[PDB]
Amino acid sequence: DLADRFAELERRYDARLGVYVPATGTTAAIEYRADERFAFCSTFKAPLVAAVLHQNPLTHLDKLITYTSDDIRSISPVAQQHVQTGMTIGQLCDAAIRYSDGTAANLLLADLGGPGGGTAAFTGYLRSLGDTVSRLDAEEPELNRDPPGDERDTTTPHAIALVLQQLVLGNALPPDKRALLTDWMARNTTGAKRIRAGFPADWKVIDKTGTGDYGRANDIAVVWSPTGVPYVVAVMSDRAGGGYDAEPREALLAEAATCVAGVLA
Ligand SMILES: CO/N=C(\C(=O)N[C@@H]1C(=O)N2C(C(=O)O)=C(CSc3nc(=O)c(=O)[nH]n3C)CS[C@H]12)c1csc(N)n1
Repeated sequence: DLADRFAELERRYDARLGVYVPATGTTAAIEYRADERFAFCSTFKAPLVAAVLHQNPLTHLDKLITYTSDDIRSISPVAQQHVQTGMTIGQLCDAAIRYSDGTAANLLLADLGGPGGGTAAFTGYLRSLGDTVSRLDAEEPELNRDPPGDERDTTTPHAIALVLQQLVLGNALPPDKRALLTDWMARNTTGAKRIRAGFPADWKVIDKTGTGDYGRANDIAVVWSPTGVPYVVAVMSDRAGGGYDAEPREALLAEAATCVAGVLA
């Protein structure tokens, strides 16, 4: 009945819903439109932070990066206060994940591929995880403005949920580096009304949101249950048929998260 419930969500919210839950030894593969392309939006900041962690030692997180206020071309709540202080790489990893700081990710792309090779290097790191489907072609602010049907700056629920299963549950990131990535998204202050809102209180949730034009609202997440069985949940949606200013529906992802909680009892 999962398909009949997920299509009702699309009928009631006027949007396209895509979900993917990787199979386990116990659970099966919960998939709805999981192989169609949705915009990354801010969801790419979580594997971009891990890209900085893999390519650099822990001593690199304390490197002072000096940016200007003219480098602030995107919604960047944390980089707005440290215009003259600069910020260490570990602090921009905190901003790009916990607060989805746009300027953080932009200079995070610079530290990875240089002034003009950041998006290609972030895409190459996803290839190193086995993800040959996702692609990042624009930086902030343009990666959230691509027209519907455009393949640029897109991933799939299947692709990004597989990637996060290697980031949080896999052995792509070493223990100590994995511990700070798991701590960063578990401190996130952007996804309270999304996947968290769909799973009960004694279920542990760690997530990274994404929101953009054409009613885009995403939230990639790994959920933990009271017994401890881990699950990766990827809820991506958009409301293309409403214009660039179509309002995203945060209750949509919560409802989809309630449905995947009902099959994970
Ligand atoms: C050019 O960039 N345009 C953006 C944009 O910066 N997108 C990013 C993205 O995915 N972001 C996220 C997030 O973490 O998910 C969000 C959504 S989370 C959120 N935080 C708050 O503090 C709050 O009061 N309300 N909400 C909803 C902010 S924008 C950034 C945008 C956002 S909505 C829209 N029409 N455009």
